Formats: sequence, structure tokens, C-alpha cells
Amino acid sequence: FNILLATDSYKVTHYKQYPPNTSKVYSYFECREKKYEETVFYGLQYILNKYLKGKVVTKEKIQEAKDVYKEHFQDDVFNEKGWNYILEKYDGHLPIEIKAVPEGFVIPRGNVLFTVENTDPECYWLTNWIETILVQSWYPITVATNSREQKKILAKYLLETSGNLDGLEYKLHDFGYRGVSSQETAGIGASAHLVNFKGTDTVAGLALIKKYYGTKDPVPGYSVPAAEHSTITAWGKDHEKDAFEHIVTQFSSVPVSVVSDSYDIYNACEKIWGEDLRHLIVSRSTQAPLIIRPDSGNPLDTVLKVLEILGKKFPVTENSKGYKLLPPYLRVIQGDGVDINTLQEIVEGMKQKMWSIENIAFGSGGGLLQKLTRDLLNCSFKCSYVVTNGLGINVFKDPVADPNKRSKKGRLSLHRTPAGNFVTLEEGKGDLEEYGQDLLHTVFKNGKVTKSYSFDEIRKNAQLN
Amino acid sequence: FNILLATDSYKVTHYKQYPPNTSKVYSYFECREKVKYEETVFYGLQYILNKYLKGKVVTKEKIQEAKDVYKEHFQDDVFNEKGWNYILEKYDGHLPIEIKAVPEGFVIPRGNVLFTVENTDPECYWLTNWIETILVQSWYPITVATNSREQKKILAKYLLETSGNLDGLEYKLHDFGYRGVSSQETAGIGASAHLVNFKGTDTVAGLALIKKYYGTKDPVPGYSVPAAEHSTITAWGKDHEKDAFEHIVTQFSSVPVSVVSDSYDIYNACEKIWGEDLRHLIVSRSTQAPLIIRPDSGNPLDTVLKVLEILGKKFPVTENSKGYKLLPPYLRVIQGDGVDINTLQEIVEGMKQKMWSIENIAFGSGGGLLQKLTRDLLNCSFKCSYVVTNGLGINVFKDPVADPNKRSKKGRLSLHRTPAGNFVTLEEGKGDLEEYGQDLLHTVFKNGKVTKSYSFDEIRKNAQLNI
Ligand SMILES: C[C@@H]1CC(=O)N(C2CCOCC2)N=C1c1ccc(NC(=O)N2Cc3ccncc3C2)cc1
Ligand SMILES: C[C@@H]1CC(=O)N(C2CCOCC2)N=C1c1ccc(NC(=O)N2Cc3ccncc3C2)cc1
Repeated sequence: FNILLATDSYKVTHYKQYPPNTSKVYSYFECREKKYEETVFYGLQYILNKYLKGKVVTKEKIQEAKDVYKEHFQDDVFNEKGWNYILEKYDGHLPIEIKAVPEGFVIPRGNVLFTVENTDPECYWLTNWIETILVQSWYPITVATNSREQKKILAKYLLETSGNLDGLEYKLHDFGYRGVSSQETAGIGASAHLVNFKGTDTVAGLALIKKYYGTKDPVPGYSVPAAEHSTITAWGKDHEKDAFEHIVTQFSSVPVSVVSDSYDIYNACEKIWGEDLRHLIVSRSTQAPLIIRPDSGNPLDTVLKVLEILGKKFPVTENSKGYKLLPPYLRVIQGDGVDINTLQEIVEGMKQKMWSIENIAFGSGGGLLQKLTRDLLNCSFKCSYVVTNGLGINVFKDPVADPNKRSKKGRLSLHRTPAGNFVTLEEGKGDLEEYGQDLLHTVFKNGKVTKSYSFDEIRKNAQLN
Repeated sequence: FNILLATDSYKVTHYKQYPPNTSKVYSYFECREKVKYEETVFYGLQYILNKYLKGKVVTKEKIQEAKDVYKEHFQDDVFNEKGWNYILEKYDGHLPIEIKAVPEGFVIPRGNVLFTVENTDPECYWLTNWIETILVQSWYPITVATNSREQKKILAKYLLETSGNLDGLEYKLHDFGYRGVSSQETAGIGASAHLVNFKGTDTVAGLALIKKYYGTKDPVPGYSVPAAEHSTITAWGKDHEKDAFEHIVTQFSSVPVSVVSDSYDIYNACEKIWGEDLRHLIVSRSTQAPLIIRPDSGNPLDTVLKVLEILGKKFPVTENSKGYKLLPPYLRVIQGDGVDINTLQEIVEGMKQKMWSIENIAFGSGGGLLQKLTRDLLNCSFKCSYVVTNGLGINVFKDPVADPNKRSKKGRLSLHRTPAGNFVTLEEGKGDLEEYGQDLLHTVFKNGKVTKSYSFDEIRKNAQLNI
């Protein structure tokens, strides 16, 4: 990895475009305000450690970048001297100071989340060089936020239909490993989901958390044995029952998920699970349920019909809230077509049919880790303050046709209001001590990580009310 | 990187689930059949084969790590240590797998086999689908390359209709997506996939990926020019926008320069700053070094049309041989906000209805080009179609009652040209009848070795448009 090659091309040319005698460029990140009213701040620590800290500039990395940019631009516009300055003066450590809200913090839209500034006047150009790498923090923020919004929906309907939150942290399982754009993305996104839940198939998330954050537990997320279409269909179309019997017998004393829609989900539920193999299901322990997995058709209609079938083949109870509950050896997971909208539709449709949310879990792949963009929370990095000829000026954009893109002015700070909410003060007004101390902390300075959070602290910060 | 930790957790348990006495699992990848996206660019497998699958990928230390992690993750011992140990001792940790694939850059209709995977040692029946997770990530380069090519087709059609040729087509869609993707690795992969179709990119990560895994005869596969951002304009102060514009076009007076012009008022900047105060610095520029005015907010169509209306009243407009208006060659526009395949179509159609040549415009696309895409868009999918159990081959498949679109193919597969020059996927080993020409799938990986490679230049040639 070469930080000289990890920016937008046009930023290679920005050192020639700032006003003459600019000593300071100060920039900030927010989730701009215009429904996702509050964001989980997560993922900066990964970027600081993997890409920004320590000796990130070498002679060899400068020469590589020079040679690439000469061909890319068909011109010699690369700031070799500026990068050489960093190498010679700071042994290739970035003269940058980053301040940030603590990881796992849940902050309303339109607040400063981190600030960046150069600590050496020669390095005014470096603040926005690193915009591109720091702005990728959009992805872990957005995955963590959207996963937390789904947790709130599951909390609401579980509480209403059961009277408690038992099992909440296992109700949304990450299926997204194959559905993301890269190995690196898999680890980052899986880690962000694990801020809110404990259930994952995206193995890449475990090593990221252990290396960059840390937990008291041996692992931050868990799984159970489960079938796929290849392990049922390999038995032959006339042997689906044989495949089911073998799998639940092999995994007789742990939970096991069995995809049941290879040929006919309703037949598999009513006749195979509900008659032919029923004797192998009703004998299982509460710690080792069969989890029936549909994987096709309209997600709500399919869940409701699977539950109607099982309720007629298995002994159903009525819990203390008046909702129907399968026996504890039998559960359903809907792992197809699940995103925040269909999850809401399913739990609402289950509640209207008097089915406890105790009965159901969700798996989500592309919905959870891939079908998300930087536009969803308007994640954005902007210059708000410069010093030119020794005078500080408040800088901002304010496009005539889009007031939502107006950016904040001057030196920023994050404060508690007298009612306990968050406010971002602009124009250096934090320095009036009318709202108490800045809630941002220095997390990076001059090539060193100066403040960090365990994954356990982050989960506690990200908790639901 | 540890291939034993690079699968879906549940695949760790599949070796206990297949039928006993299974010697072979054969699986295939397609972009299942139902902007229709009728044809896909096959691109990106060679990256995965070289970075993750080839050579000694199993060691004692990787087996023990995986065992230790899975013990805690499952709260249970279920990991196939014996099976992984077998690969280490028998093959020096090289995967006993054969992958056959259509050549990279090939443009194939939906619902065709694009690659197959099978074990070459009967002990390793479980390994075929272990690597499903890593191989199915090929959805991303296929989908970026396909969606970028579908945008090239729209640009080609409107450029040809409004100008009578395709000059500059390979620079009309610029990759702005480095900050808008989910990781560094994704930036390189996605940027490389766009460069199959175009030559302009700011996503620098794409260049090193292509040089290391594919290679070009050119020194670099993609190019850029100087451009402003809001920080380099707004740093001058709100009353000095004109001073920022003047300094930037003067610094970059002999190359193309893109200047974001919407910091405060895009329409004032076009009419009064570029169109009056700094007009003398624009009309003096060479055809090889235009000013490129960049709006970046508002309704993308409305803003492009109004910018062109303003510039056409301040600068000498010609009418080309097709009857479309054309700015002078020292002045162009780039719309780089809110661009995806739908808004690109809307803008060029709106420009054509207002009699503006597509020669006047270029597009930048970030999240639309590299991020706002899922594995669902082309139904990219890997499925088992053939097993051997007690020495007898059986054709296998799924066919869910409530969704016929998820039916999978049966048996040993091959891809052929039809007598009319289309493509057909033969099932149930019927390729062996040789009623069609040669199978188009070639062995690209066997027993830990990459057996066939494509240059980036071959890939671009295979992915060309018809015209
Ligand atoms: C959601 C239920 C409920 C539940 O409480 N658990 C916990 C998980 C922690 O250990 C004790 C049981 N696991 C569950 C569960 C876990 C994994 C699976 N896996 C699953 O169906 N698949 C893995 C996977 C990955 C990618 N595509 C499809 C699938 C199918 C299914 C149910
Ligand atoms: C599309 C026009 C037309 C065109 O023919 N070119 C080619 C490119 C190859 O070299 C000669 C000129 N470049 C163009 C161009 C290149 C880069 C830019 N860059 C740009 O506006 N920005 C880079 C970038 C990245 C991330 N977010 C925003 C921006 C803004 C704009 C126009």
C-alpha cells in the first residue's frame, strides 16, 4: 500500500490551486442533514491504524508515485518536493491532527464527527489529500447505522409480541460475504454489523475486530451449522427427506439451519418435517432447535404460510402477550430478500397474524452489507477554515440550487446542550465556554494513534435506549 | 490472508452434509436470466485466481489458526482439519480444483455458464463449494464492467446521432468513485472494471491492479487531468471566487482543466465570471486544453440544460453537420453529480431534444458507477449441477415451486456458438455429442496453478461495442 497512490487523481494537482501563503487547511466530516436521524460513528480507528499511522512515506513510494503520475497525467504535476519534505523532516510520519467523536457514539445528523488539519505550514496540501481514504469511513458508519435501525424494529416487535428482548442480538444474521464487492469490504462491513448483533457467517469480520479493536471474549460473533442448496440437492430430487434426516442426525445436539425450498418449501414443511421426520424434531433440545429456512417467493407470504403449516403439525402455545409460539425445538429463519424495509413488513405481518417474533430470525446479505451508498446518510468531507498570510478565514460552500449541500463555517466543536442533546458550534464559538468542553478527542497526531476504543466500549456506546 | 477463514461459516460444516461416497462436486456460475442488462462482460476471475487461490494456500499454521477460531465461533469442534491436512501433505497445500471459464472480456447473454469448478481428487469433494464465497465476489467486476459498458452504449448511440461519429467516446464517462466505495480493495477492482470500457479515471487504485494482474502495452491503462474541488475554490473566500478561477486556469493553461463552478451560484459563475470577467482567459485556450466547467448540484438535467443555455449566449456556438449546437472547442461541460445509468440516459435525451450535441458534455460517476450495484442486478449465482456418488454421476439442481427464475441447470455444462452466432449452454453432458463447435470454457486454474491468462488489452478488445 502506498498513500501517495491512494487519493483521487485531481488531488495530486490541488497544491497548485490553494491561495498563495496558505499555512493551514482545516476540514471536517459530517452525515449532512436533509429515515436515519442518528448515525453510529464507527470505523475510523481501522483506517488510522491500517493506512495512516507510522512511516507511510519512503524514497521508493515517492519514486513509484512520480513514475505513475507522469504517465497518468501525461505531465509532471506530482508534488515530489512536498512528499520529500515529510520523509526528511518527520521520517515519513504525516504531520496531521485528527479529532473525533468516540467510536460507537450515536449522534444526530448534521454534527461534526471528525476534523483534520495539518500541523506543519508546509503541509497545508496534506489535509485534503487524505479526504478520499477518510471518506471511506462512510461504509462502516452506514452499515453500523442501518444494522442498528433494524435492531430497533426487531426490539419494538419482540417486546410487543413476547414481553422481553431475549435473543435480540441473534435475530439478524450476516449472510453477506459473497454479496459484497471485495474481501476487505467483507471484513469492514461484517465488523460494523457486529456493533449491534452477535450472529455472522462473514468470517472476515472476526480477525479485523481482534486486530484493530479487541474484545474480552475470544470471538465477537458466532454461528451454527446450516445447509445450502448443494448439500440437499446433491442427494437427488427423490432423496430430499434422506438429506434432511442425515443433516439433523449429524447435528443432533446443536442448532441446525436447513434450507427447505430446493423443490417445494410447503411440501417440505408439511410432509417431510411435519410428518416423515417429525419424530427427529420433537426429540431435540431447546439448545438445539431445527431452524427451517425458506429462501424463495414473496418473503412475507412465504413466512406466514410456513408458520401456518408448522402450527398445524407441531404443538403451538400462546405466550403471556396472547401471541402464538412454536415449540422451542423449532424456529424459522427468512434469509432471502431481507433489507430494512422487508424486515419491517415481515414482523408487522407476523404481528397482525398473532405470531410472536420469538418464532423468527432474519438473515441478510446484500441488503445488510452491499445495498448502501455514501448518499444514504450524506457522508461528506469539507474544508471549513484556512489560514492565508497569517489570517484565519471561515470557508464554506452554499450552492444556490441545493441548500442541503451548504457546509459549516470555521473551526468546529461538538457540545452537549443544556437539555443533553448534541450541538456543533461553528466559527470557533466553542472557545467561548458557553457550552462546556469539546466532545471531540485527538485520535491521531503526527503519525501516532493517540486515543483508541475496544470493540466492547463501542458496543456499549451503540446500545439501544 | 487465510483461505480456511475466507468462506461463509456454514460451509465449514458442509463436509458432514453431502451424501456418503461422493467423489465429485461440480458447480457453475451464471448471471441468471429473468435497462434489461441482456448481456454481461465476464471480467475479474483472473484477479481472484492469482491473489487468493494459486500456489501454497494451506500451511500447518493456517490450519491451527482456523481450528482455534472455529472452535470459539461455533462453540463446537466441527472443522474438517483432516481434509485440509490432506491437501497440505498430498499437494503441498495447492488446491486440487479445476476451473474452466469463458475468456475475460467476452460479452455473453444472460443465463449462460461463465465458469465451472470441480475437485480433481475424490477426497476433496467438499472443496468445490468451500470456494463459492470467494469466487462469487466476481459478481462485482462483472457487474461494474457490464453497467459501464451499458453506459458506453447509450453514449455511443447519442454521440453518433448528434455528431455523426464516436470521437472521444472512451473519455465520456470518468470514474469519480474512489471515496464512494466501501474499501481500498473494492476501489481497485471496480476502477479496473470501468477501464475495460473507458480510459478516464481518478480512482488511482485501478492502475496498479491492472499492471500487476492483467498488464497493458500502454504505460498506464487510464488517464486524468487537473481539476478543482470545493476546497481549492472556497479557500480563497466567498468574495474571491473569480480570483480562484483565474489562478487555477492560469496554472493549468496548456492542459485540459476541470473547474467546479457551483460553490455559491453556478449560473452567476457561468454567465458573469466565465462568461464576462474571465472570458479573455477561456477564448485564448487551445483545442487540446479546454476549460471544462463542472456543475455539481441541482437537478442534473435542468442544471446541464441551463448551463448550456448560458454558455451558448456568452460564447460562439456553431451548428454541426447533423444540425446540433456545439460550443467552441476550448469550452466543455462535465456533469459529475447524481450520475447513474438512468440519469445519464435522461441527460443525453434531454440534450438531444434541446438540439445540443453530446460532443459538448462528459460525465463523472462515483457511487453510481462503483457502489450502487448488487449481486442481484444480474442474478450472479453459483450452484452445484453434477455429483458422482458410488461412482455414478447424477444431474442435480434446485427448482423452487414459488420462483421458476431460481431453477438451476442440470449436469455437466458447456458453452457453444449457435449456427446463427449466438450462445447456448448445453446441459447433462450433451456438449460431448459435439453437435456444436468447441466448448468456449477453457481451463484457467488446475491443481494450484493459473493455466491461462489474458492481458488487459485482449480483455478490452473482447468487450468492444459492435459499431
Ligand atoms: C438465527 C438463528 C437463531 C439463533 O439464535 N442463532 C444462534 C447463533 C449463535 O449460536 C446459538 C444460536 N442462530 C441462528 C441461525 C444462525 C445461522 C444460520 N445460518 C444460515 O441459515 N445460513 C448461513 C448462510 C450464509 C450465507 N447464505 C446462506 C446461509 C444460510 C441460521 C440460523
Ligand atoms: C471528461 C473530460 C473530457 C476529456 O476528454 N478528458 C480527457 C481525459 C484524458 O486526458 C485528456 C482529456 N477528461 C475530462 C475530464 C477529466 C477529469 C475531470 N475531473 C473532474 O472533474 N474531477 C475529478 C474528481 C474526482 C472525484 N470527485 C470529483 C472530481 C472532479 C473532469 C473532466
